[PDB]
Amino acid sequence: VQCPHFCYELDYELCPDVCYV
Repeated sequence: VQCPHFCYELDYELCPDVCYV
């Protein structure tokens, strides 16, 4: 995924939705 690691440590969607969905 084109999304950095910290997004998945702080699992809540502070990063854009593309990371998770």
